[PDB]
Amino acid sequence: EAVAAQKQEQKTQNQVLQLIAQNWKYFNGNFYYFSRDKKPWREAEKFCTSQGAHLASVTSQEEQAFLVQTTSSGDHWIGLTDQGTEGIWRWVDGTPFNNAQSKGFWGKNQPDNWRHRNGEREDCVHVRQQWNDMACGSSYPWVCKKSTGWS
Amino acid sequence: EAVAAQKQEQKTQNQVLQLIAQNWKYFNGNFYYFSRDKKPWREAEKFCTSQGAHLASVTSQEEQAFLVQTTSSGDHWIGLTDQGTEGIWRWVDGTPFNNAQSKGFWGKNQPDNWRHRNGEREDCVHVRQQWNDMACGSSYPWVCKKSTGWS
Amino acid sequence: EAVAAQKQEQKTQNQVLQLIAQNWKYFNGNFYYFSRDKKPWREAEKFCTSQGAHLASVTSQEEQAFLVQTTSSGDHWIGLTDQGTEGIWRWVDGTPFNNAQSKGFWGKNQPDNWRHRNGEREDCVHVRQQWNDMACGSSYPWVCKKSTGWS
Amino acid sequence: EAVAAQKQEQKTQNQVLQLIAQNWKYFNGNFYYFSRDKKPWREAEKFCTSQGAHLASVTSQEEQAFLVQTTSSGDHWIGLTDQGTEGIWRWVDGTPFNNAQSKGFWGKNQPDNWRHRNGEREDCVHVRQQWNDMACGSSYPWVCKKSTGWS
Amino acid sequence: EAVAAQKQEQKTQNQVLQLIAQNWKYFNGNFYYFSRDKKPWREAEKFCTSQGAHLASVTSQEEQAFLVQTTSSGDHWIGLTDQGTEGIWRWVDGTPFNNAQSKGFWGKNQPDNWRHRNGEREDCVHVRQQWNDMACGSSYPWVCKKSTGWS
Amino acid sequence: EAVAAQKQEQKTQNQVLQLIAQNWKYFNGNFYYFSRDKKPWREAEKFCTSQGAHLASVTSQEEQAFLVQTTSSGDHWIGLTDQGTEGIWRWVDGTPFNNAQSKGFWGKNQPDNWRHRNGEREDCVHVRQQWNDMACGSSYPWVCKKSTGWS
Ligand SMILES: [Ca+2]
Ligand SMILES: [Ca+2]
Ligand SMILES: [Ca+2]
Ligand SMILES: [Ca+2]
Ligand SMILES: [Ca+2]
Ligand SMILES: [Ca+2]
Ligand SMILES: [Ca+2]
Ligand SMILES: [Ca+2]
Ligand SMILES: [Ca+2]
Ligand SMILES: [Ca+2]
Ligand SMILES: [Ca+2]
Ligand SMILES: [Ca+2]
Repeated sequence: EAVAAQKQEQKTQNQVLQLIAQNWKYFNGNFYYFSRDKKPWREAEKFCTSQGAHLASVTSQEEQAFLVQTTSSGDHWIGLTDQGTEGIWRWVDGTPFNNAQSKGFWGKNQPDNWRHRNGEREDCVHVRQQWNDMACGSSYPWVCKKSTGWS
Repeated sequence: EAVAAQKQEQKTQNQVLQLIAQNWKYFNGNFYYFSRDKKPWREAEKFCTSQGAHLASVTSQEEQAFLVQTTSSGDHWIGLTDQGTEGIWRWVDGTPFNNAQSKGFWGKNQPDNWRHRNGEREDCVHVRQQWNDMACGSSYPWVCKKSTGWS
Repeated sequence: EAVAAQKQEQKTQNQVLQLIAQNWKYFNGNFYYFSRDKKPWREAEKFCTSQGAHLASVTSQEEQAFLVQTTSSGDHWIGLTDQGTEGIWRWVDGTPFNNAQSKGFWGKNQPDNWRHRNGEREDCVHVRQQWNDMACGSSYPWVCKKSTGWS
Repeated sequence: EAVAAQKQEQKTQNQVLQLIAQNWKYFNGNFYYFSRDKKPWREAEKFCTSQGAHLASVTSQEEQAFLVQTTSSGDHWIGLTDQGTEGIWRWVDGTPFNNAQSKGFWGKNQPDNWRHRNGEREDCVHVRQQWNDMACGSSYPWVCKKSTGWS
Repeated sequence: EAVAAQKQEQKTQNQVLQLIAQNWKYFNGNFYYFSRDKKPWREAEKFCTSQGAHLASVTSQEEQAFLVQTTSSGDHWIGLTDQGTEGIWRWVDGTPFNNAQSKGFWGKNQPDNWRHRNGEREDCVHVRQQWNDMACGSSYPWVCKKSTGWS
Repeated sequence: EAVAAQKQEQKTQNQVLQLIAQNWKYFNGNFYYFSRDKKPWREAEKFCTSQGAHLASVTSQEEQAFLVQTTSSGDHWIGLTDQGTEGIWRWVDGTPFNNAQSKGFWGKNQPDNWRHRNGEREDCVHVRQQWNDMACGSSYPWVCKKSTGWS
């Protein structure tokens, strides 16, 4: 009859306070953080990791709407990249990426892997209203994603 | 021409040095860290998060072997739990499971969800040679897993 | 001018990361791998070959110290055997050997070529603190050795 | 332009490979080596010097935890000693000590400067779980510490 | 009595079948594989290692004849290279080489260390009728060598 | 009684003989070595390490006089460098320095971080009569410093 479940849930109940108290927004199972600073892609991921998150992914399409309409009028990094090999893309969190449906989320003609002035290709993806591969060294803001068993 | 890919690599290169320099061991795409201290399940996860990792998962069975022979004669936390709801288990990183082999790796009669004296059920999993659900407040060592596009 | 090299170096520099990332230890020019599993002598060699190595040899005596103190309290296969002809021993990597120097490394009364209960002689050598010829079918751990032009 | 920094970074990037390839472990700025052999205090220091290091020091307390939990259940020399004059201790690397701190790391009643059977006092410090001054001629293992501008 | 030598021989007897079944040719103690594809020097070596071999060496001169007349009208990598230091050559398998009988095996004016159009020197050796150092990035076929106690 | 302190002192007494026998000069607690050859900054440091020393530092100003008048009419490396980040200087031995101090020891307009012809900045310091940051690849002589509990 000694139910310490109150304490267990209390611990989770507290964890989400720290998140929303730091302006993490909840959406369909995950917590998302839209950054206020702008940093490179690698530097952006080091942040999401420090906060136990990764650069957001897209398991669905309505998820992209949440981002886009939250980042409409804004370029925000995400967790896609084809560094290791120029051909294959892959999410940094672990999600395998359904190349099939991943179409439409790219710009009308994208990815292009454009050659930038400072001798860089494009191996990192950001979002304004559809994805665009970009030079990773460029300092954009970003969005982290975090999973929870909380609803 | 002017290819900073040398600079791009060099950076990833460096990232892996920091890992193995802190005794992260590589195995089939991911890096694993076997802790030297012992802490509760959440405290163990707060650590793996701090290092941009999560408590190891099992996408395969040969993966579990790697753990076992590195954790043989040792109980190590992992990222499984049926906390949110007592029935459903789920990995903390995101990996879906449930046959999904998800079997044989448990003890001969496990999980049992035993009722501990002070004063909790069992909602966290560790490994000695096969999984066992355990009271989360208990301070065991753990194993983190980290993804890379490096091989 | 245009000096790749780096790309060269970069390439060699990467090769050693994969090794130590898989827990290969460096010693006086060579890389050594001390196994975590236990397998027969041939199965141990099939592994060392797959990883571009062979079961360690002894060009020197200080080398044996490195092994012994790394495998102290442990029986580890090595690349010696007199299978082809029961009299002559020979290293599997290619190194020619001199029983002259190879003496002292054997037990006080060794090799013995003992007859085991199963119809095997002893044609394979392992180490605890000094060599002992052993039945090859027996599943001991092992040590591989790998050469490099890296220091 | 023509920037050899790569080459400069490649040089350092190589230096750390040589270290971890020989089982130097990184911790909060420094590299630490936990020996596999056991030797006297001076002989232990002659080694750390040969490898451009000195017998580990303790600028902090979290450092001692790193040592202790890597040497837990193990006696390891360190770079403290009161030879020159029996009263004052001093680190061999150069680090100044004698804080109101530096206490608590000792046994319940330590240092004692015990008189050993082979006419030796105790002028050297080792660690099992807290410091103890010891006869320097005694052959313990040791830990070296090395500094770097690498993180 | 119970003589498992039949099984021991059968295993060796089987090992050579897999080799010649894959077109490994025997010569004076060793097995040699002449590749059907063409790959760089490093890519070529990863193959020979995977197959428990190394890029062929020359312990003798009649060995070179076997290679040359098996590859007459063909450029084949071999296990020589002066990568580590531009001056010293060394075999990748381990064989030390007198570097005094080595003369005669080189082209009439070789090695030259020619500067190629792409920013590479020549640090790898192939054979047409006598050795020539070559740019390692160049995609030639190759020959592996494997040792055995079989005759 | 049986006081092996004679043997203990004799060992230290021997260490200093080896030093001055190799022309190490004593000054206010430390031993200094002024090299007879000239080598790069890194090559110079590898030496001081081999001799259980590091490139000299300056805890005081009267110390600098000893160096300057011992190296007057001579450029000698020291253990300062602003590698890692172009801004911060730091001693290679470990000494934190009186950045508030450390002025006056530099040239009238120094450091300058001049851009050298072979694409190098200046990240290493030598001394003629006052400090000057210099290209590390340049081969100057040097001075090592060594600590002792001997006076
Ligand atoms: Ca790309
Ligand atoms: Ca683009
Ligand atoms: Ca449960
Ligand atoms: Ca249980
Ligand atoms: Ca035998
Ligand atoms: Ca035997
Ligand atoms: Ca004392
Ligand atoms: Ca004592
Ligand atoms: Ca060459
Ligand atoms: Ca040529
Ligand atoms: Ca500088
Ligand atoms: Ca200057």
